[PDB]
Amino acid sequence: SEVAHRFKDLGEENFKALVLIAFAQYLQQCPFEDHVKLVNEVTEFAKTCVADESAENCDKSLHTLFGDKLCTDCCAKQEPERNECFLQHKDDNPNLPRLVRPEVDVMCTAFHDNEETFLKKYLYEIARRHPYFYAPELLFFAKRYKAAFTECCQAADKAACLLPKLDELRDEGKASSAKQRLKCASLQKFGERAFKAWAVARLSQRFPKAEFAEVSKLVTDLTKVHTECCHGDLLECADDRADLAKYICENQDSISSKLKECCEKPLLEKSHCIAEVENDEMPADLPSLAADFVESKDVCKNYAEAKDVFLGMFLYEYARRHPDYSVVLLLRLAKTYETTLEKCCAAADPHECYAKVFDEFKPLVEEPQNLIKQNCELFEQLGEYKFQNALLVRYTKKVPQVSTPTLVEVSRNLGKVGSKCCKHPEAKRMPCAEDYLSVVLNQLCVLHEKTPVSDRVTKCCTESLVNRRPCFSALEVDETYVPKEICTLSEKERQIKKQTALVELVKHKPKATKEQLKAVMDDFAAFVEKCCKADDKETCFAE
Repeated sequence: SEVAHRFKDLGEENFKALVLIAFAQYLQQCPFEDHVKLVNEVTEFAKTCVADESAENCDKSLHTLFGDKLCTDCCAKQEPERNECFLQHKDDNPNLPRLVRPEVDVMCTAFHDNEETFLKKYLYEIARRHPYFYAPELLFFAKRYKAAFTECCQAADKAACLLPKLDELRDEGKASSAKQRLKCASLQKFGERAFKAWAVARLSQRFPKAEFAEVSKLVTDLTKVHTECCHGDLLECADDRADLAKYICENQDSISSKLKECCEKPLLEKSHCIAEVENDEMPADLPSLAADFVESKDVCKNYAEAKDVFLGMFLYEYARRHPDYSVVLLLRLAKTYETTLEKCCAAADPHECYAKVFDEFKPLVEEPQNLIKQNCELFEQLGEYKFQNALLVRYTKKVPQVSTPTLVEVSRNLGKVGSKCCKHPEAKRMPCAEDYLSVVLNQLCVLHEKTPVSDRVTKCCTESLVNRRPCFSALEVDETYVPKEICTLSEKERQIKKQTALVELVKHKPKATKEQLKAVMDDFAAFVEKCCKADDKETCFAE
Protein backbone atom coordinates (compact mmCIF):
# COMPACT_ATOMS: atom_id res chain seq x y z
CA SER A 1 0.00 0.00 0.00
CA GLU A 2 1.03 3.61 -0.70
CA VAL A 3 -1.13 5.99 1.42
CA ALA A 4 0.55 4.46 4.49
CA HIS A 5 4.14 4.82 3.20
CA ARG A 6 3.38 8.57 2.97
CA PHE A 7 1.32 9.08 6.11
CA LYS A 8 4.31 7.47 7.93
CA ASP A 9 7.14 9.42 6.30
CA LEU A 10 5.29 12.76 6.39
CA GLY A 11 3.47 12.52 9.69
CA GLU A 12 -0.22 13.13 10.20
CA GLU A 13 0.12 16.88 10.67
CA ASN A 14 1.81 17.52 7.35
CA PHE A 15 -0.07 14.71 5.52
CA LYS A 16 -3.28 16.45 6.50
CA ALA A 17 -2.12 19.79 5.18
CA LEU A 18 -0.71 18.56 1.96
CA VAL A 19 -3.82 16.56 1.29
CA LEU A 20 -5.82 19.72 1.84
CA ILE A 21 -3.63 21.67 -0.53
CA ALA A 22 -3.83 18.96 -3.18
CA PHE A 23 -7.60 19.28 -3.05
CA ALA A 24 -7.96 23.06 -2.84
CA GLN A 25 -5.62 23.43 -5.78
CA TYR A 26 -7.66 20.88 -7.78
CA LEU A 27 -11.06 22.40 -7.00
CA GLN A 28 -10.53 26.09 -6.27
CA GLN A 29 -14.17 27.18 -6.24
CA CYS A 30 -15.24 24.45 -3.75
CA PRO A 31 -16.01 25.83 -0.19
CA PHE A 32 -13.68 25.39 2.78
CA GLU A 33 -15.70 23.09 5.01
CA ASP A 34 -16.46 20.98 1.89
CA HIS A 35 -12.76 20.13 1.58
CA VAL A 36 -12.03 19.58 5.25
CA LYS A 37 -14.51 16.71 5.36
CA LEU A 38 -12.80 15.04 2.39
CA VAL A 39 -9.46 15.61 4.03
CA ASN A 40 -10.51 14.05 7.34
CA GLU A 41 -12.11 11.05 5.62
CA VAL A 42 -8.90 10.42 3.66
CA THR A 43 -6.91 10.87 6.81
CA GLU A 44 -9.01 8.35 8.80
CA PHE A 45 -8.85 5.86 5.97
CA ALA A 46 -5.05 6.23 5.75
CA LYS A 47 -4.80 5.35 9.41
CA THR A 48 -6.75 2.17 8.77
CA CYS A 49 -4.13 1.25 6.13
CA VAL A 50 -1.38 2.05 8.67
CA ALA A 51 -2.95 -0.57 10.92
CA ASP A 52 -3.72 -3.06 8.08
CA GLU A 53 -1.48 -2.39 5.08
CA SER A 54 -3.57 -5.18 3.45
CA ALA A 55 -6.96 -3.62 4.38
CA GLU A 56 -9.64 -3.01 1.69
CA ASN A 57 -8.85 -0.33 -0.90
CA CYS A 58 -5.37 0.49 0.55
CA ASP A 59 -3.95 -1.27 -2.53
CA LYS A 60 -4.98 1.88 -4.58
CA SER A 61 -2.86 4.72 -5.97
CA LEU A 62 -3.18 8.11 -4.33
CA HIS A 63 -4.47 9.73 -7.49
CA THR A 64 -7.38 7.29 -7.62
CA LEU A 65 -8.21 7.84 -3.98
CA PHE A 66 -8.01 11.61 -4.20
CA GLY A 67 -9.77 11.90 -7.51
CA ASP A 68 -12.53 9.64 -6.14
CA LYS A 69 -13.07 11.56 -2.91
CA LEU A 70 -13.00 14.72 -4.94
CA CYS A 71 -15.62 13.31 -7.29
CA THR A 72 -18.05 12.88 -4.35
CA ASP A 73 -16.76 15.56 -17.10
CA CYS A 74 -13.43 14.85 -15.28
CA CYS A 75 -15.25 12.50 -12.95
CA ALA A 76 -16.78 10.67 -15.90
CA LYS A 77 -13.15 9.75 -16.65
CA GLN A 78 -10.62 7.41 -15.21
CA GLU A 79 -7.02 7.20 -14.34
CA PRO A 80 -4.87 8.54 -15.68
CA GLU A 81 -6.97 10.65 -18.11
CA ARG A 82 -9.03 11.81 -15.17
CA ASN A 83 -6.09 13.27 -13.22
CA GLU A 84 -4.72 15.02 -16.30
CA CYS A 85 -8.20 16.41 -16.53
CA PHE A 86 -7.98 18.10 -13.07
CA LEU A 87 -4.42 19.12 -13.78
CA GLN A 88 -5.62 20.92 -16.92
CA HIS A 89 -8.70 22.33 -15.18
CA LYS A 90 -6.39 24.39 -12.86
CA ASP A 91 -7.14 28.16 -12.97
CA ASP A 92 -4.26 30.63 -12.70
CA ASN A 93 -6.57 33.59 -12.31
CA PRO A 94 -9.79 32.59 -10.55
CA ASN A 95 -12.80 34.96 -10.37
CA LEU A 96 -12.40 34.41 -6.58
CA PRO A 97 -13.14 37.32 -4.20
CA ARG A 98 -10.29 39.67 -3.40
CA LEU A 99 -8.56 38.59 -0.23
CA VAL A 100 -8.86 41.06 2.71
CA ARG A 101 -7.98 40.78 6.42
CA PRO A 102 -10.76 41.75 8.81
CA GLU A 103 -9.73 43.92 11.76
CA VAL A 104 -6.80 42.59 13.79
CA ASP A 105 -8.67 41.82 16.98
CA VAL A 106 -11.21 39.94 14.85
CA MET A 107 -8.53 37.59 13.55
CA CYS A 108 -6.87 37.36 17.03
CA THR A 109 -10.23 36.27 18.43
CA ALA A 110 -10.65 33.52 15.78
CA PHE A 111 -7.03 32.35 16.12
CA HIS A 112 -7.41 31.47 19.80
CA ASP A 113 -11.09 30.49 19.31
CA ASN A 114 -10.02 27.86 16.73
CA GLU A 115 -6.32 27.61 15.97
CA GLU A 116 -6.47 24.61 13.61
CA THR A 117 -9.45 25.61 11.45
CA PHE A 118 -7.68 28.96 11.29
CA LEU A 119 -4.42 27.61 9.67
CA LYS A 120 -6.29 25.21 7.45
CA LYS A 121 -8.26 28.39 6.43
CA TYR A 122 -4.94 30.04 5.40
CA LEU A 123 -3.56 27.08 3.47
CA TYR A 124 -6.99 26.77 1.81
CA GLU A 125 -7.25 30.39 0.80
CA ILE A 126 -3.68 30.54 -0.60
CA ALA A 127 -3.75 27.17 -2.33
CA ARG A 128 -6.92 27.84 -4.36
CA ARG A 129 -5.37 31.15 -5.50
CA HIS A 130 -1.96 29.67 -6.31
CA PRO A 131 -2.78 26.31 -7.82
CA TYR A 132 0.87 25.81 -8.73
CA PHE A 133 2.26 26.90 -5.32
CA TYR A 134 5.19 24.78 -4.08
CA ALA A 135 3.35 22.58 -1.55
CA PRO A 136 6.24 21.82 0.88
CA GLU A 137 7.11 25.57 1.02
CA LEU A 138 3.51 26.44 1.61
CA LEU A 139 3.94 24.49 4.87
CA PHE A 140 6.97 26.61 5.82
CA PHE A 141 4.82 29.60 5.06
CA ALA A 142 2.00 28.22 7.23
CA LYS A 143 4.27 27.61 10.26
CA ARG A 144 5.67 31.13 9.96
CA TYR A 145 2.03 32.27 9.63
CA LYS A 146 1.20 30.50 12.92
CA ALA A 147 4.35 31.93 14.63
CA ALA A 148 3.06 35.48 14.06
CA PHE A 149 -0.39 34.85 15.48
CA THR A 150 1.17 33.08 18.46
CA GLU A 151 3.34 36.17 19.27
CA CYS A 152 1.36 39.18 17.96
CA CYS A 153 -2.04 38.06 19.37
CA GLN A 154 -0.17 38.47 22.63
CA ALA A 155 1.39 41.94 22.91
CA ALA A 156 0.55 45.59 23.58
CA ASP A 157 0.08 46.54 19.97
CA LYS A 158 -1.13 43.68 17.86
CA ALA A 159 -1.52 45.70 14.64
CA ALA A 160 2.10 47.04 14.71
CA CYS A 161 3.31 43.54 15.40
CA LEU A 162 1.19 41.15 13.32
CA LEU A 163 0.27 43.12 10.16
CA PRO A 164 3.94 44.01 9.33
CA LYS A 165 4.76 40.26 9.24
CA LEU A 166 1.71 39.46 7.16
CA ASP A 167 2.74 42.11 4.60
CA GLU A 168 6.07 40.30 4.45
CA LEU A 169 4.46 36.89 4.04
CA ARG A 170 2.05 38.00 1.26
CA ASP A 171 4.99 39.49 -0.62
CA GLU A 172 7.20 36.39 -0.09
CA GLY A 173 4.37 33.96 -1.02
CA LYS A 174 3.64 35.90 -4.20
CA ALA A 175 7.32 35.57 -5.23
CA SER A 176 7.57 31.87 -4.32
CA SER A 177 4.33 31.07 -6.20
CA ALA A 178 5.45 32.94 -9.31
CA LYS A 179 8.91 31.33 -9.17
CA GLN A 180 7.33 27.88 -8.87
CA ARG A 181 4.87 28.53 -11.67
CA LEU A 182 7.97 29.00 -13.95
CA LYS A 183 9.28 25.67 -12.87
CA CYS A 184 5.96 24.00 -13.62
CA ALA A 185 5.51 25.68 -17.05
CA SER A 186 9.13 24.84 -18.00
CA LEU A 187 8.34 21.16 -17.31
CA GLN A 188 4.88 20.94 -18.77
CA LYS A 189 5.28 23.10 -21.82
CA PHE A 190 9.02 22.44 -22.55
CA GLY A 191 9.52 18.91 -21.10
CA GLU A 192 12.08 17.60 -18.64
CA ARG A 193 15.10 17.75 -20.94
CA ALA A 194 14.70 21.52 -20.66
CA PHE A 195 14.25 21.79 -16.91
CA LYS A 196 17.26 19.57 -16.45
CA ALA A 197 19.41 22.14 -18.31
CA TRP A 198 17.98 24.89 -16.09
CA ALA A 199 18.77 23.02 -12.95
CA VAL A 200 22.24 22.03 -14.20
CA ALA A 201 22.81 25.72 -14.83
CA ARG A 202 21.51 27.00 -11.49
CA LEU A 203 22.96 24.35 -9.22
CA SER A 204 26.37 24.52 -10.93
CA GLN A 205 26.16 28.17 -9.91
CA ARG A 206 25.06 27.46 -6.27
CA PHE A 207 27.66 24.62 -5.96
CA PRO A 208 30.76 25.38 -8.10
CA LYS A 209 33.02 23.01 -6.15
CA ALA A 210 30.82 20.01 -6.87
CA GLU A 211 32.03 17.43 -9.43
CA PHE A 212 29.64 17.12 -12.40
CA ALA A 213 28.61 13.62 -11.31
CA GLU A 214 27.14 15.06 -8.05
CA VAL A 215 25.35 17.92 -9.78
CA SER A 216 23.81 15.46 -12.25
CA LYS A 217 22.49 13.49 -9.32
CA LEU A 218 21.11 16.56 -7.64
CA VAL A 219 19.49 17.67 -10.84
CA THR A 220 17.87 14.25 -11.25
CA ASP A 221 16.43 14.24 -7.76
CA LEU A 222 15.29 17.82 -7.89
CA THR A 223 13.69 17.30 -11.30
CA LYS A 224 11.83 14.34 -9.76
CA VAL A 225 10.77 16.54 -6.81
CA HIS A 226 9.35 19.26 -9.06
CA THR A 227 7.86 17.02 -11.74
CA GLU A 228 5.72 15.56 -8.97
CA CYS A 229 4.70 18.86 -7.31
CA CYS A 230 3.64 20.15 -10.73
CA HIS A 231 1.89 16.98 -11.73
CA GLY A 232 -0.01 17.24 -8.41
CA ASP A 233 1.79 14.46 -6.59
CA LEU A 234 2.35 16.69 -3.60
CA LEU A 235 2.69 14.06 -0.93
CA GLU A 236 5.47 12.32 -2.77
CA CYS A 237 6.82 15.74 -3.78
CA ALA A 238 7.34 16.72 -0.13
CA ASP A 239 8.79 13.38 0.93
CA ASP A 240 11.19 13.31 -1.95
CA ARG A 241 12.11 16.95 -1.16
CA ALA A 242 12.83 15.93 2.44
CA ASP A 243 14.88 12.92 1.37
CA LEU A 244 16.81 15.32 -0.89
CA ALA A 245 17.37 17.85 1.86
CA LYS A 246 18.62 14.96 4.00
CA TYR A 247 20.89 13.76 1.25
CA ILE A 248 22.46 17.14 0.58
CA CYS A 249 23.35 17.70 4.22
CA GLU A 250 25.02 14.30 4.74
CA ASN A 251 27.33 14.93 1.83
CA GLN A 252 27.74 18.68 2.47
CA ASP A 253 31.57 18.70 2.24
CA SER A 254 31.38 17.68 -1.43
CA ILE A 255 28.69 20.28 -2.31
CA SER A 256 29.10 23.66 -0.60
CA SER A 257 30.71 25.42 2.35
CA LYS A 258 27.61 27.49 2.82
CA LEU A 259 25.16 24.77 3.83
CA LYS A 260 26.20 24.35 7.55
CA GLU A 261 23.80 26.93 8.99
CA CYS A 262 20.98 25.60 6.79
CA CYS A 263 21.63 21.88 7.59
CA GLU A 264 21.47 22.51 11.33
CA LYS A 265 17.75 23.44 11.29
CA PRO A 266 14.32 21.68 11.20
CA LEU A 267 12.90 19.77 8.34
CA LEU A 268 10.90 22.61 6.88
CA GLU A 269 13.38 25.43 7.55
CA LYS A 270 16.32 23.66 6.04
CA SER A 271 14.62 22.74 2.74
CA HIS A 272 13.85 26.43 2.24
CA CYS A 273 17.20 27.60 3.57
CA ILE A 274 19.01 25.28 1.12
CA ALA A 275 16.79 26.35 -1.74
CA GLU A 276 17.82 29.92 -0.93
CA VAL A 277 21.60 29.50 -0.16
CA GLU A 278 24.29 31.83 -1.46
CA ASN A 279 26.60 30.66 -4.25
CA ASP A 280 29.73 28.91 -2.99
CA GLU A 281 33.09 30.65 -3.51
CA MET A 282 34.53 30.28 -7.15
CA PRO A 283 37.28 27.56 -7.11
CA ALA A 284 40.78 28.78 -7.79
CA ASP A 285 42.59 27.57 -10.90
CA LEU A 286 40.06 26.02 -13.23
CA PRO A 287 41.45 25.17 -16.63
CA SER A 288 40.00 27.58 -19.20
CA LEU A 289 37.07 26.03 -21.04
CA ALA A 290 38.43 26.39 -24.58
CA ALA A 291 40.97 23.57 -24.05
CA ASP A 292 38.30 20.86 -23.82
CA PHE A 293 35.48 22.50 -25.75
CA VAL A 294 37.31 24.29 -28.66
CA GLU A 295 41.01 23.35 -28.90
CA SER A 296 40.41 19.59 -28.25
CA LYS A 297 40.63 17.21 -31.20
CA ASP A 298 37.81 15.08 -29.67
CA VAL A 299 35.02 17.66 -29.55
CA CYS A 300 33.36 16.32 -32.66
CA LYS A 301 33.94 12.80 -31.25
CA ASN A 302 32.52 13.30 -27.76
CA TYR A 303 29.51 15.18 -29.21
CA ALA A 304 28.84 12.04 -31.19
CA GLU A 305 29.58 9.46 -28.51
CA ALA A 306 27.57 11.36 -25.84
CA LYS A 307 26.08 14.73 -26.89
CA ASP A 308 24.06 15.00 -23.67
CA VAL A 309 26.87 14.17 -21.25
CA PHE A 310 29.23 16.35 -23.20
CA LEU A 311 26.98 19.39 -23.53
CA GLY A 312 26.15 18.85 -19.83
CA MET A 313 29.79 18.72 -18.88
CA PHE A 314 29.97 21.97 -20.86
CA LEU A 315 26.94 23.71 -19.30
CA TYR A 316 28.27 22.67 -15.95
CA GLU A 317 31.78 23.90 -16.66
CA TYR A 318 30.60 27.28 -18.03
CA ALA A 319 27.90 27.82 -15.38
CA ARG A 320 30.28 27.08 -12.46
CA ARG A 321 32.60 29.88 -13.60
CA HIS A 322 29.82 32.33 -14.37
CA PRO A 323 27.70 33.26 -11.32
CA ASP A 324 27.63 36.67 -13.03
CA TYR A 325 25.48 35.37 -15.93
CA SER A 326 21.80 34.66 -15.90
CA VAL A 327 20.70 31.03 -16.24
CA VAL A 328 18.73 31.85 -19.42
CA LEU A 329 21.84 33.38 -20.96
CA LEU A 330 23.87 30.30 -20.08
CA LEU A 331 21.26 28.13 -21.62
CA ARG A 332 21.33 30.27 -24.82
CA LEU A 333 25.09 29.99 -24.98
CA ALA A 334 24.71 26.27 -24.49
CA LYS A 335 22.22 26.18 -27.37
CA THR A 336 24.48 28.26 -29.61
CA TYR A 337 27.33 25.87 -28.75
CA GLU A 338 25.21 22.75 -29.52
CA THR A 339 24.00 24.40 -32.72
CA THR A 340 27.50 25.28 -33.88
CA LEU A 341 28.89 21.87 -33.09
CA GLU A 342 26.06 20.46 -35.18
CA LYS A 343 27.02 22.50 -38.28
CA CYS A 344 30.76 22.29 -37.79
CA CYS A 345 31.10 18.56 -37.19
CA ALA A 346 29.39 18.17 -40.59
CA ALA A 347 32.20 20.12 -42.34
CA ALA A 348 35.50 19.46 -44.17
CA ASP A 349 37.71 20.58 -41.22
CA PRO A 350 35.49 20.89 -38.13
CA HIS A 351 38.26 22.10 -35.84
CA GLU A 352 38.27 25.20 -38.08
CA CYS A 353 34.52 25.54 -38.36
CA TYR A 354 33.81 25.62 -34.61
CA ALA A 355 37.11 27.22 -33.53
CA LYS A 356 35.55 30.69 -33.19
CA VAL A 357 32.37 29.58 -31.40
CA PHE A 358 33.13 31.87 -28.39
CA ASP A 359 33.02 34.95 -30.63
CA GLU A 360 29.36 34.07 -31.07
CA PHE A 361 28.92 34.57 -27.34
CA LYS A 362 30.00 38.25 -27.06
CA PRO A 363 26.72 39.43 -28.62
CA LEU A 364 24.54 37.11 -26.48
CA VAL A 365 26.37 38.22 -23.38
CA GLU A 366 26.32 41.96 -24.19
CA GLU A 367 22.68 42.27 -25.25
CA PRO A 368 21.62 41.67 -21.59
CA GLN A 369 24.39 43.73 -19.95
CA ASN A 370 23.52 46.86 -21.85
CA LEU A 371 19.78 46.55 -21.27
CA ILE A 372 20.31 46.25 -17.53
CA LYS A 373 22.84 49.10 -17.27
CA GLN A 374 20.33 51.28 -19.03
CA ASN A 375 17.09 50.64 -17.14
CA CYS A 376 19.05 50.72 -13.85
CA GLU A 377 20.29 54.16 -14.82
CA LEU A 378 16.61 54.79 -15.60
CA PHE A 379 15.32 53.30 -12.40
CA GLU A 380 17.55 55.42 -10.16
CA GLN A 381 16.60 58.38 -12.40
CA LEU A 382 12.81 57.83 -11.81
CA GLY A 383 12.12 55.76 -8.66
CA GLU A 384 10.01 52.60 -8.68
CA TYR A 385 6.41 53.91 -9.12
CA LYS A 386 7.22 56.27 -11.98
CA PHE A 387 9.58 53.58 -13.32
CA GLN A 388 6.55 51.20 -13.48
CA ASN A 389 4.66 53.64 -15.69
CA ALA A 390 7.39 53.76 -18.31
CA LEU A 391 7.36 49.93 -18.56
CA LEU A 392 3.57 50.04 -18.50
CA VAL A 393 3.52 52.41 -21.48
CA ARG A 394 6.40 50.67 -23.29
CA TYR A 395 4.67 47.31 -23.04
CA THR A 396 1.09 48.44 -23.54
CA LYS A 397 2.20 49.73 -26.97
CA LYS A 398 4.03 46.48 -27.69
CA VAL A 399 0.85 44.45 -26.92
CA PRO A 400 -2.17 46.74 -26.76
CA GLN A 401 -4.34 43.66 -27.18
CA VAL A 402 -3.58 42.37 -23.64
CA SER A 403 -6.18 43.00 -20.93
CA THR A 404 -5.60 46.00 -18.77
CA PRO A 405 -5.48 44.16 -15.36
CA THR A 406 -2.82 41.88 -16.72
CA LEU A 407 -0.94 44.75 -18.25
CA VAL A 408 -0.94 46.63 -14.95
CA GLU A 409 -0.14 43.55 -12.90
CA VAL A 410 2.75 42.52 -15.13
CA SER A 411 4.14 46.00 -15.68
CA ARG A 412 4.20 46.67 -11.94
CA ASN A 413 6.14 43.43 -11.40
CA LEU A 414 8.55 44.28 -14.14
CA GLY A 415 8.90 47.50 -12.11
CA LYS A 416 10.24 45.80 -9.00
CA VAL A 417 13.27 44.50 -10.88
CA GLY A 418 14.75 47.93 -10.38
CA SER A 419 14.42 48.07 -6.65
CA LYS A 420 15.17 44.34 -6.25
CA CYS A 421 18.36 44.27 -8.26
CA CYS A 422 19.74 47.66 -9.25
CA LYS A 423 21.23 48.06 -5.69
CA HIS A 424 23.60 45.15 -6.33
CA PRO A 425 27.05 45.52 -8.03
CA GLU A 426 27.09 44.75 -11.79
CA ALA A 427 28.56 41.29 -10.96
CA LYS A 428 25.30 40.23 -9.29
CA ARG A 429 22.82 42.31 -11.35
CA MET A 430 22.01 40.22 -14.49
CA PRO A 431 21.27 36.88 -12.76
CA CYS A 432 19.13 38.95 -10.38
CA ALA A 433 17.31 40.89 -13.08
CA GLU A 434 17.02 38.74 -16.10
CA ASP A 435 15.99 35.59 -14.20
CA TYR A 436 13.40 37.59 -12.24
CA LEU A 437 12.11 38.99 -15.51
CA SER A 438 11.90 35.43 -16.75
CA VAL A 439 9.46 34.71 -13.92
CA VAL A 440 7.33 37.83 -14.45
CA LEU A 441 7.21 37.25 -18.19
CA ASN A 442 6.00 33.77 -17.45
CA GLN A 443 3.08 35.31 -15.39
CA LEU A 444 2.22 37.22 -18.51
CA CYS A 445 2.54 34.11 -20.58
CA VAL A 446 0.19 32.07 -18.43
CA LEU A 447 -2.35 34.78 -17.71
CA HIS A 448 -2.37 35.21 -21.47
CA GLU A 449 -2.54 31.51 -22.15
CA LYS A 450 -5.91 31.47 -20.35
CA THR A 451 -7.61 33.88 -22.75
CA PRO A 452 -5.44 34.49 -25.77
CA VAL A 453 -5.57 37.83 -27.66
CA SER A 454 -2.10 38.66 -29.16
CA ASP A 455 -0.32 36.39 -31.62
CA ARG A 456 2.95 38.21 -30.73
CA VAL A 457 2.81 37.37 -27.01
CA THR A 458 1.92 33.83 -27.87
CA LYS A 459 4.78 33.58 -30.37
CA CYS A 460 7.24 34.80 -27.72
CA CYS A 461 5.76 32.60 -25.00
CA THR A 462 5.64 29.30 -26.93
CA GLU A 463 8.65 29.70 -29.28
CA SER A 464 11.40 29.20 -26.73
CA LEU A 465 11.46 29.40 -23.01
CA VAL A 466 14.95 30.73 -22.95
CA ASN A 467 14.61 33.61 -25.50
CA ARG A 468 11.38 35.14 -24.10
CA ARG A 469 12.98 38.24 -22.57
CA PRO A 470 14.85 39.09 -25.82
CA CYS A 471 11.70 38.27 -27.77
CA PHE A 472 9.67 40.71 -25.76
CA SER A 473 12.35 43.33 -25.45
CA ALA A 474 12.70 43.11 -29.27
CA LEU A 475 9.08 44.01 -29.92
CA GLU A 476 8.39 47.37 -31.49
CA VAL A 477 5.05 49.14 -30.99
CA ASP A 478 2.14 47.36 -32.66
CA GLU A 479 1.06 49.33 -35.79
CA THR A 480 -1.82 46.99 -36.71
CA TYR A 481 -3.62 47.93 -33.47
CA VAL A 482 -6.77 49.99 -33.91
CA PRO A 483 -7.03 52.65 -31.11
CA LYS A 484 -9.58 52.00 -28.39
CA GLU A 485 -12.70 54.20 -28.62
CA ILE A 486 -11.66 56.11 -4.36
CA CYS A 487 -10.20 59.16 -2.55
CA THR A 488 -9.93 57.15 0.63
CA LEU A 489 -7.39 54.74 -0.88
CA SER A 490 -3.93 53.71 0.18
CA GLU A 491 -0.93 54.91 -1.84
CA LYS A 492 -0.48 51.48 -3.43
CA GLU A 493 -4.20 51.56 -4.17
CA ARG A 494 -4.21 55.04 -5.79
CA GLN A 495 -1.20 53.89 -7.81
CA ILE A 496 -3.04 50.92 -9.32
CA LYS A 497 -5.95 53.11 -10.43
CA LYS A 498 -3.78 55.82 -11.83
CA GLN A 499 -1.83 53.08 -13.73
CA THR A 500 -4.96 51.29 -14.87
CA ALA A 501 -6.16 54.60 -16.29
CA LEU A 502 -2.71 55.12 -17.89
CA VAL A 503 -3.11 51.89 -19.84
CA GLU A 504 -6.51 52.98 -21.17
CA LEU A 505 -5.06 56.32 -21.96
CA VAL A 506 -2.36 54.60 -24.11
CA LYS A 507 -4.80 52.16 -25.67
CA HIS A 508 -6.74 55.31 -26.67
CA LYS A 509 -4.05 57.19 -28.68
CA PRO A 510 -1.07 54.77 -29.07
CA LYS A 511 0.70 57.37 -31.25
CA ALA A 512 0.92 59.59 -28.15
CA THR A 513 3.91 61.68 -27.18
CA LYS A 514 5.30 61.52 -23.67
CA GLU A 515 4.36 65.26 -23.43
CA GLN A 516 0.77 64.91 -24.60
CA LEU A 517 0.62 62.03 -22.10
CA LYS A 518 2.07 64.14 -19.30
CA ALA A 519 -0.70 66.56 -20.26
CA VAL A 520 -3.55 64.04 -20.14
CA MET A 521 -2.22 62.17 -17.06
CA ASP A 522 -1.87 65.44 -15.15
CA ASP A 523 -5.30 66.72 -16.25
CA PHE A 524 -6.94 63.60 -14.90
CA ALA A 525 -4.97 63.47 -11.62
CA ALA A 526 -6.04 67.07 -11.07
CA PHE A 527 -9.64 66.03 -11.88
CA VAL A 528 -9.57 63.32 -9.24
CA GLU A 529 -7.77 65.66 -6.78
CA LYS A 530 -10.47 68.30 -7.12
CA CYS A 531 -13.34 65.79 -7.16
CA CYS A 532 -11.88 64.40 -3.89
CA LYS A 533 -12.10 67.85 -2.17
CA ALA A 534 -15.90 67.26 -1.96
CA ASP A 535 -19.45 68.70 -2.14
CA ASP A 536 -21.67 65.94 -3.59
CA LYS A 537 -18.58 64.24 -5.13
CA GLU A 538 -20.47 62.12 -7.63
CA THR A 539 -22.08 65.30 -9.09
CA CYS A 540 -18.40 66.36 -9.49
CA PHE A 541 -17.27 63.09 -11.09
CA ALA A 542 -19.94 63.94 -13.69
CA GLU A 543 -17.47 63.68 -16.67
